[PDB]
Amino acid sequence: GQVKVFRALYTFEPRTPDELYIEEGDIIYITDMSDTNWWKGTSKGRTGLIPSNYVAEQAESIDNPLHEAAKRGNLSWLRECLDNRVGVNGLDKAGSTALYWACHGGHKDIVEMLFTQPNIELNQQNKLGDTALHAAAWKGYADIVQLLLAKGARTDLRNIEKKLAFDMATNAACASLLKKKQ
Repeated sequence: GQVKVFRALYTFEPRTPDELYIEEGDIIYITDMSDTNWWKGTSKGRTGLIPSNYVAEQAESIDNPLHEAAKRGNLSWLRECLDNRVGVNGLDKAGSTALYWACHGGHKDIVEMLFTQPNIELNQQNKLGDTALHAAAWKGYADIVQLLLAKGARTDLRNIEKKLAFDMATNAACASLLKKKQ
């Protein structure tokens, strides 16, 4: 089963010892949804049981928690998402990955962190045909471009306007990193 993420809107006090305690605003990671009434989840490092009904009514489904953490420069939450086995290669409504957003925003920590994850897809293209590397070049982040290249990002992929990551760069250091040696 795939992990689903929520935010607690209200507080839940456990009635048994196997039940999970959750405060308003806390983030909940649901790992097992097989039972009708009782879900298994993690919240603030602890693992317990939580009624599907509390989740449906007093909590809030977050569709792309990893993407969201990346966009906002939230290293901690991203780290928490990854520790709770949220998929690194999940695509948002625009076809972008968490890596795409972290590069798009120039967050070196978040980028380097996603790099330590198994199976991280560097070359995913979104609906507009952009890779993470297109975005880092466009936005002029030379260090992110370097890091993408070092990790082996593809430089041959073309977006919907037929433009390479190179054709996106206007910053001189990015342009230089992405042109072919002679």
